[PDB]
Amino acid sequence: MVNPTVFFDITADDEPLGRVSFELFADKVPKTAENFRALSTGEKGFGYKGSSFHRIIPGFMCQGGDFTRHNGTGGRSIYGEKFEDENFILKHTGPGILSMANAGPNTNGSQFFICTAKTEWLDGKHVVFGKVKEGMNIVEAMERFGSRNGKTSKKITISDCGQLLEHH
Repeated sequence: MVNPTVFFDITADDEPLGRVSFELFADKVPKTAENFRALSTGEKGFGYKGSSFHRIIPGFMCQGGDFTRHNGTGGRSIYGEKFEDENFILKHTGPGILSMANAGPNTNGSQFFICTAKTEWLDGKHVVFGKVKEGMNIVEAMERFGSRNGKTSKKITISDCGQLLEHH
């Protein structure tokens, strides 16, 4: 199967920045890809729509996915519990990598980050499961609203999200 594609429409203080899309590596990490895909469509009645990037570190990453507590303490998977690290096949090779945030081994929920640089020191600690396809310049624009402690100077929000059913 061709890997699935998700999109996020991003706003900064409610003004549209545009659309970011991701390839999800379901051919390598199917359980991790499916959790992020389902949270992006809203088909379970909860998920990423309306949530924000609560920690943005210029030069390194944009972290989001905490749709329950909005601060790095919340979020939940589609599996009813935190789930295992599926594998570490893929590495943090450069800008655009999409990887799971976690609280240590086998604690995946819904939080994730988008790298804005190669972050090889995260290899083997976070499951890499996708990569930006379109919209890397929007992630670079997002990164500019961050700060050394991750606090954002504008609210960076997933105003809409879903799956792209065709890939062209």
